[PDB]
Amino acid sequence: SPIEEQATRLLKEVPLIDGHNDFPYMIRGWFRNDINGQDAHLYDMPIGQTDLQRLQKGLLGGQFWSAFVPCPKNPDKEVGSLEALRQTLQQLDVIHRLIERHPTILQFADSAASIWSSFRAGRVASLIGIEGLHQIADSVSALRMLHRLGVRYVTLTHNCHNAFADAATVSPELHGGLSRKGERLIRELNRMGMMIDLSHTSHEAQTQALRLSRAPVIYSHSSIYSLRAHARNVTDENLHLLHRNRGVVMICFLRELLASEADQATLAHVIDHIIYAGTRIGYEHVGIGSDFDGMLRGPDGLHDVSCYPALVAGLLERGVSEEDVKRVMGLNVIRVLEEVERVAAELQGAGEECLCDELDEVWNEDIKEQLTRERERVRKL
Amino acid sequence: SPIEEQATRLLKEVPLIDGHNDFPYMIRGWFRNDINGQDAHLYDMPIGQTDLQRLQKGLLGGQFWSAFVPCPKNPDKEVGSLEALRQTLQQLDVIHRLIERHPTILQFADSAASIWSSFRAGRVASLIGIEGLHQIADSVSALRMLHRLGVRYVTLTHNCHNAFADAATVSPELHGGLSRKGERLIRELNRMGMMIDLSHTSHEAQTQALRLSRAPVIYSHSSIYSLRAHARNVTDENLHLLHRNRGVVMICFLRELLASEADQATLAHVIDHIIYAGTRIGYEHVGIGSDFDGMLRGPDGLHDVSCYPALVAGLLERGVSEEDVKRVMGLNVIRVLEEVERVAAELQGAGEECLCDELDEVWNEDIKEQLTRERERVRKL
Ligand SMILES: [Cl-]
Ligand SMILES: [Cl-]
Ligand SMILES: [Cl-]
Ligand SMILES: [Cl-]
Ligand SMILES: [Cl-]
Ligand SMILES: [Cl-]
Ligand SMILES: [Mn+2]
Ligand SMILES: [Mn+2]
Ligand SMILES: [Mn+2]
Ligand SMILES: [Mn+2]
Repeated sequence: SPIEEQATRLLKEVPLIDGHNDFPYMIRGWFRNDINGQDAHLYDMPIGQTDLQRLQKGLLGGQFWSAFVPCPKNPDKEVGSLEALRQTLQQLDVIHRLIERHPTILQFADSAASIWSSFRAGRVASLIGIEGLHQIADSVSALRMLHRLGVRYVTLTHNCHNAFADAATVSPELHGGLSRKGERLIRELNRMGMMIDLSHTSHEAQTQALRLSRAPVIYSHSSIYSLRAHARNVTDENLHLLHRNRGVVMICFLRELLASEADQATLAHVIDHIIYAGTRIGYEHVGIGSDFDGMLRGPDGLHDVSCYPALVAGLLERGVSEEDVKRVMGLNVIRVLEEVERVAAELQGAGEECLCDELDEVWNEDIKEQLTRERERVRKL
Repeated sequence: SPIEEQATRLLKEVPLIDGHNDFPYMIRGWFRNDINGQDAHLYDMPIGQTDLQRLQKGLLGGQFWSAFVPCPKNPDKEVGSLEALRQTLQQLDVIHRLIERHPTILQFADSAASIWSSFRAGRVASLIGIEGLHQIADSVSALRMLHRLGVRYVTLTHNCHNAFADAATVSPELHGGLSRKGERLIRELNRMGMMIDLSHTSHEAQTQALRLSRAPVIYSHSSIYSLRAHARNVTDENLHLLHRNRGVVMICFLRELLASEADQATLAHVIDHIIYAGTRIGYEHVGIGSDFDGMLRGPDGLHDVSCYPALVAGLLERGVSEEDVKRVMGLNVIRVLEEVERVAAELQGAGEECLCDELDEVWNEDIKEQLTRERERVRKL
């Protein structure tokens, strides 16, 4: 078919970069992060919507792999919060090991340049995002270390309120958008060069974040509220504020977010959502954010990671231009990452102060006096 | 003076690389890791044996900065262990910020090549080590992420027994050397390319580690048992096993480890310890491991980081050759790091299996059956 031949050409010319895939959590569920001698299964998985053979088959150019861990359920909130931090390091560890053990397929990327170099070499650009600020255990120091471990976006919440922002699905509201700590964290996220992800956050938290952020943000996996009213989808108000922000809405394949009856959801519905956003806020502010492996079953025609060529072909069939399809595929999210890094370099170049954690005093006045007395003795020498 | 002129030449030709300095913990004590607008104090500190002016003055070529946090004291052992992990990320964070905010003085290094490039550029090669396996919260995943954050040695214990090994200063013995987990961790440390540090560990733990390790190890800050009997010093038995291991003993300036009466300890005593080791196991297996800022007061003549030229001059005065002084200064620890990286590349190249954490099951049989049923449905399409 001419249209399928065109879709294949686009997928080789420009990387399709998906905003969110939970394959690392499936590895934790199935293998418990022990992938030694499991290549036969990693290439052909007995569960889930992602494996390394189907990943090649769908011609995906890049992927933000999710380092998600669940919201803490422990009655002791200090334990649960700290447990989430350790689990985050476990998920970052298995992602890095997955990439390093399969270097012909996957190549780690943390920038626009590293995405392109991976794509030129014929590998899936493998980026990392965490899904919720519960994962950092109220530590901005930990967050900067997660950035150093390769995390390039942070979803502000998952399905739980945290100290920084409100989640969409939980009620009643705690902060009513962002907290004062949340507002201050937006500045730090912009300064360090971390992409803000507004998926899973409340409508009011999106509005506040979209006005406050000095860099473009993303929705890593959210769809359109006007087509399907859901707390997880993006309102027309926030779509416009995303345009002013210069951000990108990466459209989700979650059936609940595409149709009132989940079993009615299709590839056509995903294309409707992409075209709605592209028509109203321009095709330079729309992306693809599957949420593959964050669901049991996908829409008809988008059952797994092998189905991306049907999405590219489907967009071309509806009359979206090649250049606009290339934008939706990956150029837009590359631009956002590039601009986030530019803003960070600008703010770091200007010598902006970093956000520090509130630490306990480890020395009393007796120890501090001993140290100052000792220093003075050394000055006498 | 001719000898001081010779010492200055050696310090410009070859980097003096110190094995252990706790300046990052002094920053946590004094500033609580908030160094914004504190450059005047960071260059001229009101406390401690390290600041950026005195660091330049002593002509130090490189430094393993300690990311130490105390042994957990919480009655709830799960909380205390997880707290230590978060505190470790705080200390790694402040070390990276200290380096990044002072790029004319400090440059991050994690390899032999990066040490030399830093030294050619006229900067202190800034490496990182953690002091105790209590810092990883029983997580090998976390340990691999610490390696990715720039940690290049791990002291197996501090002043507390952990799940892997026995500390020197604590009695009674728990494991009687290394545990079974400890033995297995030695293989993983060798595989990932992490230097094993045997300072603070028991004599029996040293003996077992020195026989088991496939890469050379270090003592980041330990002195000689035969000259001064202390649990923290290295016995003649372990000195010989260090020779077979190809490791390096980096001699400590702790007054308690140099003399029976601490107030009698001197620069001359440090030189006696270096010459003892150099005479008996060769000058290619001896280094300098101050432990500056791990003590209130240092020996007479080694009061702070500005005093390294007196140590180099003192060694030359005693009849140690230029080439052997250059070895003790830094070439030896560079060799150990280089060999640790070579062994890791060899084992990783051969496809050796990594040590994985014991994780809980997150899915029950009902969820796993749903996933396999779903996968089969996709295979039918
Ligand atoms: Cl290009
Ligand atoms: Cl699921
Ligand atoms: Cl704290
Ligand atoms: Cl060289
Ligand atoms: Cl102290
Ligand atoms: Cl666990
Ligand atoms: Mn997810
Ligand atoms: Mn999600
Ligand atoms: Mn120390
Ligand atoms: Mn110590």
